[PDB]
Amino acid sequence: NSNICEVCNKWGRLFCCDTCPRSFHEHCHIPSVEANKNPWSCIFCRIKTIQERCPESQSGHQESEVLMRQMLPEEQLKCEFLLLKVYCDSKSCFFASEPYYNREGSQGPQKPMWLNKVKTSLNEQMYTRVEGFVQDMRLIFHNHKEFYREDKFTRLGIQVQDIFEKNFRNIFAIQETS
Ligand SMILES: [Zn+2]
Ligand SMILES: [Zn+2]
Ligand SMILES: [Zn+2]
Repeated sequence: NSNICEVCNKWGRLFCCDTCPRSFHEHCHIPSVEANKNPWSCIFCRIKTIQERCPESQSGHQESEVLMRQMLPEEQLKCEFLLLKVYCDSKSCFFASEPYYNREGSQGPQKPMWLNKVKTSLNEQMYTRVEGFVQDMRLIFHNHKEFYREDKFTRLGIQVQDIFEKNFRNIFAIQETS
């Protein structure tokens, strides 16, 4: 197994996957690494299993159909994995915890949103459709772009949104387009 967390790239108290060489901090894995379970399989491995069981699941889909899906166990897992892929980028730090807004010439968003809030909402089964999760994720970056206006720091929202969107297309097998 790797000697660093797959998500934050630090050593520490690491749990090792039994079916692949990845390792995790307890609360870096999503869901949080399970108490017992021998053997244990990481989220990467669980996602690969879904694909292998249903190879047609990789055929292209329309985004509108994906968003309307109910959050049954496989869609729950896919959203947890997508969230974890965002935390894998170091730039997620800017979006992880609760923000506050006090900048001359800007007003804070009407509906603040952050990654740890989406993480809690997934854990608490607060989303009934994929659309709820995706809307809160896109709201993070939209709030950031609107608040930071012409400051170059706006770019951090474009960067981490691009990681979200590429992973969304991959994980939910969105039909490739020009
Ligand atoms: Zn970690
Ligand atoms: Zn694994
Ligand atoms: Zn099948």
